[PDB]
Amino acid sequence: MIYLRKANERGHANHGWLDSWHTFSFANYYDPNFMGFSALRVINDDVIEAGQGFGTHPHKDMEILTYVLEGTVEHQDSMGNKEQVPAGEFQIMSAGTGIRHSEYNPSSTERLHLYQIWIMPEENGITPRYEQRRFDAVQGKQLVLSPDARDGSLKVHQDMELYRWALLKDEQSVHQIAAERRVWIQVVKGNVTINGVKASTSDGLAIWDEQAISIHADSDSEVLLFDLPPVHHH
Repeated sequence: MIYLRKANERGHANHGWLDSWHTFSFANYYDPNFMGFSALRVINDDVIEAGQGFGTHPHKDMEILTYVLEGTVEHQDSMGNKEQVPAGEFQIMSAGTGIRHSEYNPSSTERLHLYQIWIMPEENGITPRYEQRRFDAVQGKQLVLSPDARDGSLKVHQDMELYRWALLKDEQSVHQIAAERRVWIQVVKGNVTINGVKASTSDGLAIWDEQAISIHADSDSEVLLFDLPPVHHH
């Protein structure tokens, strides 16, 4: 089973200050097939105007991950947590029992482009936490999130692993995967072929009932590989 979630068929809302593409049903947007893939519930491709952002709002039981692609984002939460995340970096927050936060573009002249990812925690009512990490760039398979925070990855309260995979043109690799585990691949940029399916910038791929993920880069690319726990008519 392999399904392509085309970039142009994503939900879309443009409020001027924010332009967002939704991979899965979000708020008032509903997609009968893409309701949420395993523990992966939200993937919003957001572009925010200089000086704008999301005012303070509450969250409960949910792991919120942010990946900045361009510009800078300023985080503030119902705590003392203040932080600026530049392009290329990640940040993660566990809403746990409850929490409020805001995110805005501190630049007074440059836009902000980021991915807002929501992961359902396998454990509910945990304690609120905020972490940020600066990984050292390097063309390879880098671990970003892990249940145990192994190999320099950030901890995530869910039986899932997230990799940032940078591939040069004509490069190729493989990722095992056992049991009834599922995989979501989001192409941040570039053109790749995965298990016989071509995908380009902003495309997503749902895969399951497979034991190996074969990836070939048709051009320099970068993908996020979500290795999700076992569990729509694609």
